[PDB]
Amino acid sequence: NRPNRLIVDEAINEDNSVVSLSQPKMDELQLFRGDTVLLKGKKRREAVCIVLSDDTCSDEKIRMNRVVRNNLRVRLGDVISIQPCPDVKYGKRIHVLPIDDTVEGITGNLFEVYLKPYFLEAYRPIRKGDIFLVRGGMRAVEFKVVETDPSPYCIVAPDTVIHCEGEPIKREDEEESLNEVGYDDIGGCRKQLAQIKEMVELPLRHPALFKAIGVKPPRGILLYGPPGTGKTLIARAVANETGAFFFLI
Amino acid sequence: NRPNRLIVDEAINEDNSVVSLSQPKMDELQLFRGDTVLLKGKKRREAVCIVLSDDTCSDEKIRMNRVVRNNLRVRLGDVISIQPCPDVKYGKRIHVLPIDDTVEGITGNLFEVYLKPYFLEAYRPIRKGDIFLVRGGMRAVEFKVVETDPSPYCIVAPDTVIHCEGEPIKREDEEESLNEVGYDDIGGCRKQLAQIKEMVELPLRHPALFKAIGVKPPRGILLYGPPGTGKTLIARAVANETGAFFFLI
Ligand SMILES: Nc1ncnc2c1ncn2[C@@H]1O[C@H](COP(=O)(O)OP(=O)(O)O)[C@@H](O)[C@H]1O
Ligand SMILES: Nc1ncnc2c1ncn2[C@@H]1O[C@H](COP(=O)(O)OP(=O)(O)O)[C@@H](O)[C@H]1O
Repeated sequence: NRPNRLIVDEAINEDNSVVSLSQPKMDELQLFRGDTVLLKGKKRREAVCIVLSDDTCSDEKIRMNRVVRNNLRVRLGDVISIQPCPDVKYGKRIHVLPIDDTVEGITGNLFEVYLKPYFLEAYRPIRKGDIFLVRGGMRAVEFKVVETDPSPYCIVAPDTVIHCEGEPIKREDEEESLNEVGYDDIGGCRKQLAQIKEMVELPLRHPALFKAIGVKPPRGILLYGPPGTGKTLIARAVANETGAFFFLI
Repeated sequence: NRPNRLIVDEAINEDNSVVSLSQPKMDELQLFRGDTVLLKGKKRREAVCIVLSDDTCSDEKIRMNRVVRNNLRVRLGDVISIQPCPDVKYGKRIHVLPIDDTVEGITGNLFEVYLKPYFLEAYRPIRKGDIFLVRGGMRAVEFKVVETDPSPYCIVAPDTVIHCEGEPIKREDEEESLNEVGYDDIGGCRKQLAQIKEMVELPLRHPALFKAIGVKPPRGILLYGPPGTGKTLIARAVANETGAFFFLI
């Protein structure tokens, strides 16, 4: 019924700001791919990402990762209004600051240890006011973008100068840290975890609905397995990805 | 990269002030052997020792013992700046006082019971301001050198007169006593102990590094074996040789 067409999903393929979108319809939004696209968040936030094709993606939903999801303050199973517009405009020398408690990881040059490989050939569109994650050297850290000269967004190429700061600042507490564990930090591809998803979807992602309708949601759940098999991950990473408050007895 | 070339290591061969140094390069420092050499400590301290050759020493590191190590306030795995200079100048009648609580071991003549065999044919170079250990008669004790006429150091021969004092004085508490147990006081040549070395090297000899890098050092370690097999030695002698504070529950 003229519905937008966007659902949010975990993305198994491993990418910084890349999206899958269904082949059974490519003509409704009609994006050739690699074309800069809108993403509508909450509260007044938006994001920009690159799109690729998957035979094994659903006609239903959209593979996207944890850095895009946290920026938008979208969650799994959520829906974000989306719109294609193809256009993108280049930008300069994007500017960068440490975010939150994390820092001290880099001594001296910090764009040699971090930036060069990731902005290399990627054309990763990078926004004012978002956080992203660079991995390497046995540590991960995130660089906020406070000031970008062109706006609202800029595609990046290595024709531009390199400005440096490197001084930390406290990130807002309302934000959900990217080190707090979530679905991707749980490995094993057991698929059993998908079973806990079906149980905790409605009760703790949709509280008000159960006062409307008589049904019985499950009160308890036992995880069992020998020690070290990830039982505390599952709870931490269900509570983190659904926004519920995790307690610990 | 023009590195000095000195590393500090346990020395299994049994010697008062003798050092092994690698054959794969003898030409870089170029010491024929038996030649007085510098050793650079910390804080402003230095030492002098005699050098010998080992097929089974590494090109990497340097066999030296616990009396030299405590003087320098070097530790195992540490590195001390070193320099050859061949020269040595003779000295007189070196002067000697008891050190720390230990004493009362010798009644009357104390250089008959102690000195004569060890300064005999050795040419042991002996420093102002260091402690060394003489063994015999079911006890061990150490004689500080407060006053030596020639300086900075003197090689000794038995053409000189013998002065005696024998009255104790408190040794500085900051010092690490030579009776406190360490690697050599652990016997058995199990080589298993080498395994505990690999575990406790980085965590407790290099604390600041683990706040820089994400890794998990081991929190607990179980030693097990029937009683009397040296389990309390291992802990005492890991804590003593690494400088960590030993607690006891
Ligand atoms: N299946 C898994 N996938 C990814 N990481 C795991 C897995 N199992 C364990 N880990 C890692 O090892 C630890 C497992 O300990 P824990 O979460 O206490 O498991 P349990 O609750 O079963 O004792 C976690 O900190 C996690 O980082
Ligand atoms: N392998 C060994 N090498 C040298 N000395 C040992 C050894 N095992 C025991 N000893 C000596 O005997 C005692 C062993 O007792 P202890 O250290 O309490 O061992 P455990 O902790 O296994 O009971 C130590 O005081 C030590 O002096």
